[PDB]
Amino acid sequence: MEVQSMLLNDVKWEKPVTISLQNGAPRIFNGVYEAFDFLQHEWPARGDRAHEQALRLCRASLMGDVAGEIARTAFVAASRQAHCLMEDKAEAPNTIASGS
Repeated sequence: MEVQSMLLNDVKWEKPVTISLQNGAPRIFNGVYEAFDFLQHEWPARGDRAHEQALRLCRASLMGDVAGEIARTAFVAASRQAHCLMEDKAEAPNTIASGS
C-alpha cells in the first residue's frame, strides 16, 4: 500500500507546522524526520531537557507511537523554552461589515 507518509520521511507530520525563524523565515515542515534533523542542525536557542524532549518525542514518532498534533503540541512547548514560538495568524483577516 502506498502510504501517505514517505520512505525518506519515516513519519510524516500533519503538514501545517510552522517554525518562525528569527534569522530566517516561517519554515513549514512536512515530516517529523525533517524537524528531528532540524533540531540538531540549526536550532537557535537549545535550552535544556525540553530540547531533549523534542528530539525524544520525534524519535518515538519514528516508531509510530506519537501522532501529529501530539508531537506538534509538545514541539511548541519545546519552542516555548527557546522562545521561538510561532506568532499566531488569522485566516481571512480582511472582511466586510455588510454580509448577513
